[PDB]
Amino acid sequence: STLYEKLGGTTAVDLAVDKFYERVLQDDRIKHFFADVDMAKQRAHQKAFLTYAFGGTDKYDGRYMREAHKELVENHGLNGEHFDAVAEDLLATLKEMGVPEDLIAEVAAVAGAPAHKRDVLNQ
Ligand code: HEM
Repeated sequence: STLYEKLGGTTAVDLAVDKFYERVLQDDRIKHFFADVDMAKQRAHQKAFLTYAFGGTDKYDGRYMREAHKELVENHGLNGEHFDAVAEDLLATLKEMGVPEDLIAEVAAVAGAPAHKRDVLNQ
């Protein structure tokens, strides 16, 4: 079974992403990164992306992480502390949802992988 399946499939990822962005938009460390972002589109992209990242689909139909975040890094100071806040807010959300700690560990490994971090941060 994939991580996506184990989490609860579409409805779990849908709820997690909704809740995650509710948390992010109240998080003073990072909320301003989203000030000019269409959140309906963002929510849809993230549901699709995490579905992919959790093994629910073979491909992500949207931008690569590096291009997606380039303008934040170059113009808005996006750094490692912001990255950790995002990972932390994602894990807090799953925890709140009652996700078992072994699956939170699996998500931690995806969100913290260098192939993710280096591209997001354009490092
Ligand atoms: C790392 C945990 C991480 C993931 C995963 C992620 C996902 C993601 C997606 C799927 C998009 C949309 C891509 C598309 O257009 O197809 C996207 C875009 C934005 N992100 Fe992100 N993102 C991750 C990391 C971070 C971090 C650390 C921040 C800032 C605190 C951040 C923020 C944003 C913003 C803002 C956008 C929209 C950019 C824009 O078009 O204005 N992400 N992210």
